[PDB]
Amino acid sequence: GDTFIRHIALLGFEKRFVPSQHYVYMFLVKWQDLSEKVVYRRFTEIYEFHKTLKEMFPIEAGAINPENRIIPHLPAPKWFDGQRAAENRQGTLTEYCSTLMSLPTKISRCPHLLDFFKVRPDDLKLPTDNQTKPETYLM
Repeated sequence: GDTFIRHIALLGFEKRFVPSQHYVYMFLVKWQDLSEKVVYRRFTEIYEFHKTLKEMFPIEAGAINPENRIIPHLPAPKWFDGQRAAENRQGTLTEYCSTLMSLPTKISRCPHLLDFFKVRPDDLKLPTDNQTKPETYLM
């Protein structure tokens, strides 16, 4: 078509400390030119992106007729301890991203989605403090 994403894989997550302590999920994004780029997104940013996508495509969100829903589900930020919930979260984000790429191309190649997964300055140059590195969890 143009510029678009061919594949989105979840590689794991990182525990960040700067500027504050939080988790980011690590995605490998394959583009139409076959480049593979790493980007990092917190769960709340993914969830907000999800809500924006549902608002754009109310038919596929099931907002008119719920049996017509094809946008994958994403459980709210429930901050839930134990790694059953953690195995559910990496698993549900993995499933979410794979299912996005099977949607009809009006959604899977929509510019809003492409823009969400484009590299940010801090995807290229991670924030550091001399007095503080992130813990990486590839799994």
